[PDB]
Amino acid sequence: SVFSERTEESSAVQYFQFYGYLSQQQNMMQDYVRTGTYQRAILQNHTDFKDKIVLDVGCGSGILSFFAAQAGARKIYAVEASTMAQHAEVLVKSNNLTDRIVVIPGKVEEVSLPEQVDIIISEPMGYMLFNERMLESYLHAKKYLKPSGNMFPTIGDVHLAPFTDEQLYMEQFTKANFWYQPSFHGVDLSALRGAAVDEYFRQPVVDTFDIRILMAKSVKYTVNFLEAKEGDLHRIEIPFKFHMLHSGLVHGLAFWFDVAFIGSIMTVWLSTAPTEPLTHWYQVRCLFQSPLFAKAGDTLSGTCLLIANKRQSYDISIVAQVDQTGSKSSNLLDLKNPFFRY
Amino acid sequence: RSVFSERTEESSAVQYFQFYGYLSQQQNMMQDYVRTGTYQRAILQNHTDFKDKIVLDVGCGSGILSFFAAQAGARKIYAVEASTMAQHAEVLVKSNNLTDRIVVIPGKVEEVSLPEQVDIIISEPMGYMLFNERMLESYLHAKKYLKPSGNMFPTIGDVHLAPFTDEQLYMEQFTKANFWYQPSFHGVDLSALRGAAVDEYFRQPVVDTFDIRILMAKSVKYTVNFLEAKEGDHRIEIPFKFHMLHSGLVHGLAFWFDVAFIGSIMTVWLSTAPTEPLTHWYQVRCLFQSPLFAKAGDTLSGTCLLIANKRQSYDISIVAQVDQTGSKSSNLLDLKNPFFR
Amino acid sequence: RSVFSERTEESSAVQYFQFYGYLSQQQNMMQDYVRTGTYQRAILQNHTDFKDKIVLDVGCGSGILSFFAAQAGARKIYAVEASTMAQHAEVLVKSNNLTDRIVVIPGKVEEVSLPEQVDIIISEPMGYMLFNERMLESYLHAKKYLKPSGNMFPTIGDVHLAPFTDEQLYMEQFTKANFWYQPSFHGVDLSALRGAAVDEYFRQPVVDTFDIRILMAKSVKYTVNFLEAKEGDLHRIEIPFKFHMLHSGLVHGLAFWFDVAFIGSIMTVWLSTAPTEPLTHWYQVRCLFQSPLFAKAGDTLSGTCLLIANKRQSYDISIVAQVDQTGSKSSNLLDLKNPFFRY
Amino acid sequence: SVFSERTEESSAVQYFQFYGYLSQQQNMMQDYVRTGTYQRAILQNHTDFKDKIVLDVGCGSGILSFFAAQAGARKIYAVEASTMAQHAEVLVKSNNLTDRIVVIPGKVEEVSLPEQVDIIISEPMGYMLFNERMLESYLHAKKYLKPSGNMFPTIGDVHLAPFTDEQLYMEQFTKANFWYQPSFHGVDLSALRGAAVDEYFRQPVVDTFDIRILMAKSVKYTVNFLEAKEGDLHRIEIPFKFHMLHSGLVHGLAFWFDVAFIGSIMTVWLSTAPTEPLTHWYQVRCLFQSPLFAKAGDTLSGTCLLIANKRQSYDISIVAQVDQTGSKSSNLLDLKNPFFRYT
Ligand SMILES: Nc1nc(=O)n(CCOc2ccc(Br)cc2)cc1CNCC[C@H]1O[C@@H](n2cnc3c(N)ncnc32)[C@H](O)[C@@H]1O
Ligand SMILES: Nc1nc(=O)n(CCOc2ccc(Br)cc2)cc1CNCC[C@H]1O[C@@H](n2cnc3c(N)ncnc32)[C@H](O)[C@@H]1O
Ligand SMILES: Nc1ncnc2c1ncn2[C@@H]1O[C@H](CSCC[C@H](N)C(=O)O)[C@@H](O)[C@H]1O
Ligand SMILES: Nc1ncnc2c1ncn2[C@@H]1O[C@H](CSCC[C@H](N)C(=O)O)[C@@H](O)[C@H]1O
Repeated sequence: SVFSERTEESSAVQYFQFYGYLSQQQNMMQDYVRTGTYQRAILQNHTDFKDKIVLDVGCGSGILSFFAAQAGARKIYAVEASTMAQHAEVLVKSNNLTDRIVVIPGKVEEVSLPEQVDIIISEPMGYMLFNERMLESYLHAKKYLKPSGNMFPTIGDVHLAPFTDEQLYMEQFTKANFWYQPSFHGVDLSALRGAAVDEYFRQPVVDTFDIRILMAKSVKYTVNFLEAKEGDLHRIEIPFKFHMLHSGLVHGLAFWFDVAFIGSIMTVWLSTAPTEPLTHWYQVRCLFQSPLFAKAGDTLSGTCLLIANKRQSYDISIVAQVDQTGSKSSNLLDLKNPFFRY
Repeated sequence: RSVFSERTEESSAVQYFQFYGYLSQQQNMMQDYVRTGTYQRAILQNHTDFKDKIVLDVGCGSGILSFFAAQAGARKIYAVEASTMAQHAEVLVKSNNLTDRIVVIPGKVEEVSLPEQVDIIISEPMGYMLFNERMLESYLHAKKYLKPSGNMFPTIGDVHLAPFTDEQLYMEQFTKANFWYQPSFHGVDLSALRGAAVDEYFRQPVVDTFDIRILMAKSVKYTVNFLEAKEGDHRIEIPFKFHMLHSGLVHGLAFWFDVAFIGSIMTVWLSTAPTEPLTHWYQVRCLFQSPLFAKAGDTLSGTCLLIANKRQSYDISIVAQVDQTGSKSSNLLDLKNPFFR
Repeated sequence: RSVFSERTEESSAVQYFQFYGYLSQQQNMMQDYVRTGTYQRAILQNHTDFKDKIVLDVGCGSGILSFFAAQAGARKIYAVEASTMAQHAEVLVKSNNLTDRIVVIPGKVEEVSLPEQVDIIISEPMGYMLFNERMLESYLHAKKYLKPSGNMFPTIGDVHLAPFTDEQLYMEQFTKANFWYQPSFHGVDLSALRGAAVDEYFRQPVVDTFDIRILMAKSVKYTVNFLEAKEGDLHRIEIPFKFHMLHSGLVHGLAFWFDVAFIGSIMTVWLSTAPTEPLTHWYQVRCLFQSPLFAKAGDTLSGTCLLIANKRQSYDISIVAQVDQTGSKSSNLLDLKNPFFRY
Repeated sequence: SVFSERTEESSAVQYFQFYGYLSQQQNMMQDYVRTGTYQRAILQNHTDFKDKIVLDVGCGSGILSFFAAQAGARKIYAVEASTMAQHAEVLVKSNNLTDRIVVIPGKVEEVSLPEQVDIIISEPMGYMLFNERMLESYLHAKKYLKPSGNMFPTIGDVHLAPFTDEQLYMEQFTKANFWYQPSFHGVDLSALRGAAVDEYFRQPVVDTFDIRILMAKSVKYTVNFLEAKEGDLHRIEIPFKFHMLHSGLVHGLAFWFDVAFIGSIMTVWLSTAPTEPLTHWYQVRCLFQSPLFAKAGDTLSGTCLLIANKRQSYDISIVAQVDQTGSKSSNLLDLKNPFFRYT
């Protein structure tokens, strides 16, 4: 299938084992902002669901399918690849909705769906929006979408901003300097210090932070799910030019994302920005290998290049320079193995 | 085709050896001062067991235990490591000018060739509850390289079990499961999934420490002798009979382990008991879905059954009974999915 | 047949009036100084509503409220009491030299024959949650004896309800029911009865007091005007509510208290059982949800508290509450006759 | 029926409503001395149950019937008059025992059994053994017992002993002296002080105590449940002659009870004595109206007369005198309404 061709089997085994736990579904469901916003986006746009045919890509426990049912959908196809599909079926029966929701166990790239649908709903966002590569599954499902059907969410915006965090940068060396000693129980460890530094700097940091560390207005990269093809997500080239609002040392780039549900009645936004209540996506920070000094009014330009890999994630190549001075740095990070600092 | 790959799902082995490829994770184990200092003491204080000997280090990681064997006078040390950490170990061997004593051998101990038989095997193969990760079986397998009267460091392993009371922990886990009792979560009746949620949460062994006053009986001991055991020794049946010292609710069983290095100069013990300074193994508690009441003087009897699985862990079955009343508790746990409290 | 007997199971009534025959229970009410001092102040400070008037005391107990009416100058006081406490009231009337003014009439107010119409009725008919015991219906029934110009002391009653958070109370009740989850109690599997046990323990309203900081929204008020209400008005009591949540968290149930006002010609005097006021022997009352509701500050919590009178001198309570922003609902049935006295 | 003729309807309704609560069944089941001793008595005498026919009088949740099944019984008829019969039936089904336990809802005086039984099991003991009058239902059930059938429990012993407790005695007057004041909010309450004293003294005290308050060795009255008839329990006369071990003031008589399960293999005892761990029966104390001084070596002689009443309890009359001086005291008590003093 399309999925097997792009995914290492060992990655997929761990991935769907993770989503097979009720405790993991619960942690998503108890994200009030996440769950409440999906509900309002569906219910408040009821004319997008009443008497419609719906596809739910990666339905988990089924919660979003039940919302589409609350909004009056005539028939909902709920596709789920993990063993959570058996629990969703239990809930469809116990909620007396077997006439309106059919759970289809399997990957959306592999199952057979009988008819075209009016609207696709899904929650395919990962860290920095793109982690997990589920957005490609969501776009792949548009083979089942009628012309002039809709997508919920309709667009995804990933945001990037430069930050200063002296304590985060210095902490990498505090940890790595464990190895910089001549007699750890009699052993000189210091030949491994550089390798330890490199290992730490390749990890994106998942945690949150005070918005006062941000040094410029973010730059936005928009994916329009109604128009994009899954091939568009294999190599994501994000140019940036930041107009610095504050003077100081820039230690890296911070990432968050928004999605918008563009319905016939209204548009509803779900934001994971650090100005908004915290979600289970937190935010993501990638360090430069060396800080760059920038003055307020300088411009910080470069590119963030996301290169998809077969571990359902991306290699992150960042390059940046202060235009008015020529100072430049870079880094290359492995998004599959972030450091959870929160 | 090897013993390892026959008993191990590929996906599990990938994550396992990737985890141990991180320098940060070697640092974490190395900074366990009780663990690292105790291993050094067991080896240096039994220096006569290493002096001019041939050594095998099973799963050497950064190489730290091989360096201890070199300090103790070993003539040659084969340091076997299957993760990419083997490359970092070789860097340290060169930088410490021990290329004449420590020889790194990349690969699984079930698959590599050694030039000669060895006088003693060293390893740190203990996981949570002693047996997690199934590395003890690699340690035992390595005895194919051991001369007839060779030694093993560690030599024996003791698992300890004991009933405990802890209402707070019980209700902390019940409360999480109660989420799946709601008849109307955003309008959706979840309650049909409530038994499946209880089952899932209570299958998680709880890893953390606790005050010793929560133990309701003296612990029962189960001993594995690494000089004698075979790696097939896969299905572990631990019977127990506790003489209760206090009355109250028995919420589950607590587990810890000790290993002893039985050297020619002295026996050195590394203990993870709750009476001892904390280690990165902490302790493990397996909860009952429903607590049993017993009084002082009663006997609590049963069996802890550990079945090894292909994910490098164990399926745990605990059945316990208050002999005086016939009150019985039967519980299942997945040592692969612990809850780190 | 009497109106009382037609609405009351004999077994309930026998136990009810036996309870009130004990001097120790009269002492308990009398030693509630907020209650007794507030009644005395309502009567004496509105003495012109009693001077040279004819008074009916409904359910007089030991007679204390009739003595207050006599202190305020009432010409004649008919003190009606159905328990055996009536005989002790007669003793106090004689020993306080008030035989010319206080006339004990033993029996139910629905069944006695009163000698004449009265200017004012006094009573203490409030139970837990105001409505327990159904004695408000006897109070209203007694208006058959009230002159057109007449007054009622108390004159109105306000019931207050508000959402609360209290995980400890919830866990306490849930832990008791968990006994019936056991798969092997002395070798017996009890767990088929777990749902029945939860239902039973959560049917009990909790009578005790609490810190006002557990309250998550301003209370909603429901008023009964004793001058205007008819007996039959209290057979079905429907209290709608819409709360504006002031705090985020779990709503474990609704809290209840009540105030009564004595609206006299000189002043209005209030007796409050609110948790902001000194404790009384009515305490406060909390009805738990089997399933707590999560709400955010600014959300609305809406629904209905419905009280249906029953033949055991109490009410079957149904509470349905819903968080409007999410459609999360909780439905609960409670048996007001049999509370859990937690204090 | 025999039951309805001896029981006021109102008492019966309240009584079986009480036992219809799972929480009350849980209270009894959690009494570990009670429940464990019954289980030991049945299981350790397994030859009295193996392949036998059993009747469980007042089975409640069914717990004792499950113990009989554990001991090998072929058939158990489990009779229960409260709505708890519905819950027991649920447990019989969920424990896969419908082929061996037959729940029969109703009063044992009124249901029909399809055959005679080898052994009757029951827990009919109330406060100081006799409260609730359920021993009569247990004895009534012998109409279903085969000749040389057995009873578990087989005998019951009530123990009586004189006690000294100055603080318990004085406490009655502290409470009653609430009424001895001339102006409680303007009212002279004093005329009711005597009636308040009398009311307190009529209540047996349920709580526990230190065994050193006991002034003489106990006297024992035995009911043999194999031989006794219902009528024997309507008038229970217990004479006593205490030989005083300590000098001091005797303030009343203390009561407790033991039962014995006299099986083919061994006899097992369940004791509620103050020398044994506490049960939910505690102990019971009946004050004298006036204390009696006795010296060590004196004799305290008298009678405790228990008269059954139609509220499922007893009127207690106690008369006692110190033989060497003639000093005499008495008291009349209502066992139905004890004072629960325990904390
Ligand atoms: N809601 C969330 N909560 C979170 O915590 N995160 C962060 C998780 O970050 C991780 C990082 C590394 C690893 Br490794 C694992 C997680 C992300 C989301 C959004 N994702 C919704 C997932 C549902 O979609 C299903 N699903 C996926 N692909 C499918 C397909 N092709 N066909 C069919 N069903 C498919 C999958 O089984 C699950 O039910
Ligand atoms: N003041 C209070 N303080 C409290 O704490 N509570 C808590 C109640 O707790 C209870 C516990 C168990 C049971 Br069961 C019942 C209640 C309640 C009240 C209000 N109750 C005053 C009743 C007086 O009025 C009499 N009475 C009633 N109906 C009559 C009629 N129809 N005709 C004539 N006399 C009638 C009744 O005999 C008694 O003297
Ligand atoms: N079958 C096997 N063959 C070779 N190495 C193995 C193995 N199974 C596990 N290992 C390795 O054994 C190590 C266990 S951690 C112990 C590290 C080191 N000996 C120290 O004390 O610091 C890991 O590095 C893991 O990669
Ligand atoms: N005449 C009668 N007929 C049937 N049941 C009766 C009865 N009189 C009392 N009972 C019942 O007897 C029980 C006594 S309590 C004992 C309950 C249970 N056998 C146990 O040991 O735990 C109550 O449940 C009560 O409802």
